[PDB]
Amino acid sequence: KESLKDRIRLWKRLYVNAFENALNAIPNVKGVLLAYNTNIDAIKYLDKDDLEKRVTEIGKEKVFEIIENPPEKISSIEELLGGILRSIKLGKAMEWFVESEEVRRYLREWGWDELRIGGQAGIMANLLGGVYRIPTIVHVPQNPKLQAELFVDGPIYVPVFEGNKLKLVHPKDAIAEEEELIHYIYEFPRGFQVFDVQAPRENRFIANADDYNARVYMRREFREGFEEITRNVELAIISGLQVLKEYYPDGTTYRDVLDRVESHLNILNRYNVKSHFEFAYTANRRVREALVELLPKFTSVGLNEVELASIMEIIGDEELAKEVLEGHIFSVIDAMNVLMDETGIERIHFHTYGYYLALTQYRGEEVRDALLFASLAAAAKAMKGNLERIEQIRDALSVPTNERAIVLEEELEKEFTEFENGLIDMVDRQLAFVPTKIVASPKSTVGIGDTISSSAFVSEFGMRKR
Ligand SMILES: Nc1ncnc2c1ncn2[C@@H]1O[C@H](COP(=O)(O)O)[C@@H](O)[C@H]1O
Ligand SMILES: OC[C@H]1O[C@H](O)[C@H](O)[C@@H](O)[C@@H]1O
Repeated sequence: KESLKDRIRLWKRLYVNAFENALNAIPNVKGVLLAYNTNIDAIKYLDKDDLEKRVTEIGKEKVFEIIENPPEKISSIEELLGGILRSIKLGKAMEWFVESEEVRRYLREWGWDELRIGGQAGIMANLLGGVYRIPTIVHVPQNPKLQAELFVDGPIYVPVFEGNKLKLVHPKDAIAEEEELIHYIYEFPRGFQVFDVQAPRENRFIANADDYNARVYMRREFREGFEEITRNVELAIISGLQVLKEYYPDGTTYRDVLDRVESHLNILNRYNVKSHFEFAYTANRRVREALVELLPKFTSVGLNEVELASIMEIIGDEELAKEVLEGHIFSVIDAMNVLMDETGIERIHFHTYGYYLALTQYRGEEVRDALLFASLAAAAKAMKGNLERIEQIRDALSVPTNERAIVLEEELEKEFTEFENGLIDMVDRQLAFVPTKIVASPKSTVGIGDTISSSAFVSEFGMRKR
């Protein structure tokens, strides 16, 4: 007989092993490409007193109206503060684009407490190159001194044309007189309260003041030299495409970018580079559909509940979509299988609060251990806010494993086989499952997702190398 306390012990043991497995496998990974979104994250830790004053100055009325009538993008200070309060009320990760110049000035005056690398590729770069020491090539749309220096020391590189020769240099050695792409990040803890609104869960509002990543502008090197860049890596992780709109007022379309991305995938595939897509929520239906059609060209995809559900919705499975959005684990599993049926993709990594899943056409415990590694990395990132040394991830071993997910696994054993803890066989697929490590009082919430997907993908690959 295997009880709950025994199960708690068993996961502690598998967590410890996995961390060791990952450590030994990571040095095998010979290069990762990361694209396309890199920016600056300007982090403010909200203050009740300060926030209230600001709302009050601009007009509390208008601000409170905006909480109920949320715009699509920020065009005034009211809509900014409305967006922030809304984010607090709903305890929700939100991000709105800042079109207004006057607001950008307001954002910069209001300032920040901490400056960190930003964007999905950027955050992943610091982690993979700086913490894991995997040689990393990263797309950086604009590289002024302030941008470049947020990169930690290590094998992090940007491609640069010198003659016909393409060189790989550290970002601090490719500084140009270009734009600061600032994302303003407003973190709040569980129970944060402003006026009569209290936060149910810890989250952040992001006021996105970044005109380049908005349209996915690519550097010369990536447009003209993608092939030479590709010869340098074994892995690629692609993100940032969720921003794309079907139409722009300037007559351009999403197709301009996706045709380009598809060429990249064709090149990646010609070199047998394994690629992972972060399929962030894509508001534009037509674009979401186009992204789904690209999925067969990727090796792997990462997603959460609303992402999985939004995908189910466009292939015409609304019953399943609603159930995924309701958090029903067996519905999540069916959605992953449907997605794999639709696309033939090798790997789907799903993450939510308390547990991860990975569905794969291939087999092995490496899939599970990578989920476990990533779970620790996520926990460590939440504790420390920003990661710097792989040994800091060892600290996450003492964060308790989510007890609800441990119990949930009993349900998985009854429904599916389970040949090993957290490991399920299907006829031509394997399903890995992991109870995660939820940090009660996190230092920051930005970048946790990035840490999850990239950590599982790269450590899995490393561990699977024969
Ligand atoms: N306090 C926390 N501790 C550990 N993991 C977290 C915490 N908050 C969020 N996460 C993880 O980070 C993910 C956020 O990913 P996403 O919502 O896809 O950007 C969640 O799905 C969780 O798995
Ligand atoms: O993953 C966190 C990142 O997600 C999004 O790209 C945000 O716009 C960016 O500010 C943040 O750096």
